Amino acid sequence: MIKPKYKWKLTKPAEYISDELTSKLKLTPIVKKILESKSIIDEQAIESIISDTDINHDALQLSDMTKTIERIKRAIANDEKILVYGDYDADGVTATTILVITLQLLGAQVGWHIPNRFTEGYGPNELAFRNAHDEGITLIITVDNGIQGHNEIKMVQDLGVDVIVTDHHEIGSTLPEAYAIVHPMHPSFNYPFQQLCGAGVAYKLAQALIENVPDYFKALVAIGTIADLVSLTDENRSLVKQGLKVLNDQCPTSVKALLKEAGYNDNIDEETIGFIIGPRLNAVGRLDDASLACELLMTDVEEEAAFLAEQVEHFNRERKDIVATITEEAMAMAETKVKKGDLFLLLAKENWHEGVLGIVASKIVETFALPTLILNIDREQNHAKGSARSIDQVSMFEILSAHQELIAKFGGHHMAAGMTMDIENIESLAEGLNKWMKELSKTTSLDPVKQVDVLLTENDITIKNIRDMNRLRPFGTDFSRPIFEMDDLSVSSVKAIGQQKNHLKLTLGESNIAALFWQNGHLEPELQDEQPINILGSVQINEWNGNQSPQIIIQDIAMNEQQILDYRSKRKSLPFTENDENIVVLIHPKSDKVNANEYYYGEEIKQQTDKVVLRDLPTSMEDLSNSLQQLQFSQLYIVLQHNHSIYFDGIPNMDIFKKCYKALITKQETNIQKEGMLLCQHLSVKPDTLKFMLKVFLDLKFVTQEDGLIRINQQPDKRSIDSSKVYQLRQQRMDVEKQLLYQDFSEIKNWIKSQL
Ligand SMILES: [Mg+2]
Repeated sequence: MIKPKYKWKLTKPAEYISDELTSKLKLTPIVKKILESKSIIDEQAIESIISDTDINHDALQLSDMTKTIERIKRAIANDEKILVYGDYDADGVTATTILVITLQLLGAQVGWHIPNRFTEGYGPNELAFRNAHDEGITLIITVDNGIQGHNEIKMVQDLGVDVIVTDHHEIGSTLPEAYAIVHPMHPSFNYPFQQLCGAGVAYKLAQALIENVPDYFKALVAIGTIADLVSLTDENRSLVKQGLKVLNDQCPTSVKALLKEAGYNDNIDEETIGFIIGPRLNAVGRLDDASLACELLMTDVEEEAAFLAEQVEHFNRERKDIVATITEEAMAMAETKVKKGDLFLLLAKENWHEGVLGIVASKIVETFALPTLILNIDREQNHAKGSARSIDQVSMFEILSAHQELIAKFGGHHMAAGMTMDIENIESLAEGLNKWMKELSKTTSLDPVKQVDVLLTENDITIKNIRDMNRLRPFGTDFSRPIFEMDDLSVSSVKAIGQQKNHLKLTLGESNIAALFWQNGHLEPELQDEQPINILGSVQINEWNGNQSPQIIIQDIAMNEQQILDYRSKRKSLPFTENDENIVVLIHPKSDKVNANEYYYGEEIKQQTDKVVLRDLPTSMEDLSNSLQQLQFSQLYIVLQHNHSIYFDGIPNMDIFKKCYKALITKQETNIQKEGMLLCQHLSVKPDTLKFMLKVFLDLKFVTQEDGLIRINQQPDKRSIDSSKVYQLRQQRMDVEKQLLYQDFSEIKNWIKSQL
């Protein structure tokens, strides 16, 4: 049986869209299912998402905005020399182009410099700032950098060179000493949308310096806003619909040349900006510097754009190869560590190119679902510089700050970070992170999760229904791309495609829906036999010879078969060791939790629960329901260890309880050792059941006891009619014995198939 890699959380929309609006707004079932799983139901929201009125807030409401506008205007008037300081991100290259063109249109002596990731690193560098002063630069406008360059800015500011900081990266407790700081998230000011990218901040500064901005600027903001992965809500959303509009209607010279090098000519949307255009502009600044990418974006002559688009695409080539090699070596090292049981993948080797290390780390976290540090051992500089990527259950900042004594310089956040340390401290640091992770392994679950937006049926996979979903685009952060679940799907056709037969081609269901699972062509032999499979994935339209067809890109795959096995008398024959980790053991309080697998009923196990063993008899059917209603398994093992039974002993009727109280009221104080047998006689009950009755009377505090001597509390609180917690426990215990221990497995299966 194929095992799911993730653990699937399907959103069950509590609210649904009116069947009137569904019709008033021509909402096909797929767009309707997506909207509802984002809970966007009211007419405003739906219109907001489908509408195109642009989102535009006075850029004058930005931090130090007017203060800045005039500082730039004056420099152009006094023939001052300008320098735009930028970054090698696609946001920084797109932001530089916008500002340089804006200043060129204002007739300014503008020049630009992008720091080298290796020779200079990110942000202001003393040498460059001094060099600019030496070149007569009087004003430096930074883009996607500066908010954390206090020292460098002050030095040059004291040299007489004003610095205007424009950034969107998290601000610190201290703001650098500079003429002006334009930041959407600045303490002293409040701007409607605070999730703008560097290009977005530049667009607003431009819209303020020049009233009407060239349309190229909108496309450039779109490229950077989708690459910096900023929130795709409010403003960012409109600029992308506009910038995606521009790239199709009036495609720029610079960008055209690029996609001609990739060989891409189909309609352009956010994924093109994500997977195709974005990653090419970064390649240059990850191997060589990105001035080329800026020069490509700045050029509108087909001849040079084409010559320059060649030099970029060459770098995209090499990044694929350099990443491919580093990963081959690192995937080999990671397999050993995880096989030895590491929980933090700290991989450190030599000749590892640093410009691609963050990339290599993302492939490692996706393949292993573990937080990873990827380091290059530079023995020519006795430093280990590298990158880190995280999982949600772990903050990369915290765990490094707790181990910061072994680290020389480390900066980043919860999901990612950059570090420089000593080659001799790596082996010491790995154990520390592993210790921190193996302690969190208790308080926290580390198994990968996937959020499922919609449960789609074969009757929704229509070309019309799938393109109408191209109406909710653009998709991205804060408006994530939908993930669909499809169950009870037959594996009609199965094939292994690719030179190395690594991709899997499949036909699904009775309607034979084409599906592809990349890098999983090794599962063909298992899916050859006709078998029903549940699937998670995205829906798109593949077009061949003018014929459009629905296609599903699978992300995860599970076998629909749910197996329930009777070991109700074969406990010692379980096919696994109690300490197997992959197996979850559902137990009840009477036993002490010895292993982490042992989780009590009702308690929320969050470890992947593909193989679940019901070791102890549930205290209640609903407690099992709770511990079952959270179950995603392929094989359930029902052992149900119990030491005694109550099925035949029975619960005394309520007429007998009063006939016990009768004896108690007659003497007030009684000793059960001498009076119990006579007591049990007139009650026509047994010794064990008398304890139960006295134990409910003591629970209801109707009586008190001391060394066998039972005493009456006279008038007690009228808590209930013998409806005590102890009385209830018995009711539930007899309930579980009748349905689970002393019933037929067939009907037990027909109940476990009722819950889940
Ligand atoms: Mg940025």
